[PDB]
Amino acid sequence: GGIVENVRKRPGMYCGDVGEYGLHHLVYFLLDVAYEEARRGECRDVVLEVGGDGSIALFCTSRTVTAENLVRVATGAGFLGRPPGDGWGWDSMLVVSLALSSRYQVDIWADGRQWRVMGEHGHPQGEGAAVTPMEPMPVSAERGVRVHFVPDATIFEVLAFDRARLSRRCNELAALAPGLRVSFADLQRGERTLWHLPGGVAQWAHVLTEARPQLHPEPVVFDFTWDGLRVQCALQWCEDEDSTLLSFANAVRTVRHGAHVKGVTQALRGALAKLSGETRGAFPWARVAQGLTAIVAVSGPRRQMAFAGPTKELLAIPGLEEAIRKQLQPLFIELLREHPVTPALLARR
Repeated sequence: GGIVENVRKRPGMYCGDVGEYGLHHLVYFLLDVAYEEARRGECRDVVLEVGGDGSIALFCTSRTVTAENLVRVATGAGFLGRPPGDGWGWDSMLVVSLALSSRYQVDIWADGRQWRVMGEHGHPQGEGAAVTPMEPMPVSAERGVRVHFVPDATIFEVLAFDRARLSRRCNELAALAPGLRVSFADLQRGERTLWHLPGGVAQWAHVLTEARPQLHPEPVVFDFTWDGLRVQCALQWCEDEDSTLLSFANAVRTVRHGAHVKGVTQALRGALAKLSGETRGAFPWARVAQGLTAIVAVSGPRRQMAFAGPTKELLAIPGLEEAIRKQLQPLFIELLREHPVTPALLARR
């Protein structure tokens, strides 16, 4: 109606397609909402639940969420930056997941009380009603919000979720928002997995390499902020041929990397060049990266995330690459002096 009806009219323009990719995107949009709250230090717990009936529920704890916030965002408030503002799911793709459901239920707990908004065919039914008495919060906290929905069977071509890929996205979210508790509840299996990775992408890099021969017992790690932007990085060398480079901007992957990654690789190639008394060309990235599992994640206000084009596959934030290189190059130099891996890398020229 305005926004919900616009989304329902051309669903693939908003969720990518109406096959298996777009179906899974409805869930990823919810997880992205929880990420943005966690990124801002406003969410400590996230639970994703898949039922046998093809429904999906996400619960998040909070100290700030309100029912008025949810009712507004449910009809499109804040969607695509309009208007600029703040709130749970504000400037998110939440309204797409809701618009493209045949039914939904949203519960908001706050102040010892609970409010519930029902949805049908993408639209909230009125402004909701109290739940009295209050039903138990999935994870007890000052406040919380649950969004439960069923992808609309008249819209989507397939309705079955791949549990494995949803669990993997949850694992990534725990890594990208270190300290965030993220759970995946497979109700059918009577199974629930909890990830809590206080070591972040460093802890994740260890995981990704645990069955490989690691050349050092702890990943090389950095975590710093530049101009409001947090940069987190982990590097782990093993003695094999394969190379892995995963990069993210606000916890969405940048499959063609960009300024965040180039800052790091330029800093490392440059640290090696200096240590060996050689030139950067002596250390091409293809050589340096042999046996490397590296992860580079930048995060910050959504408006500050700028890409080279509409695919959003390549990050391009002016000044970021040089800011990272300047921060990391001297740290890599000192760090690598007495690091187990350096002679081997130095011998790669």
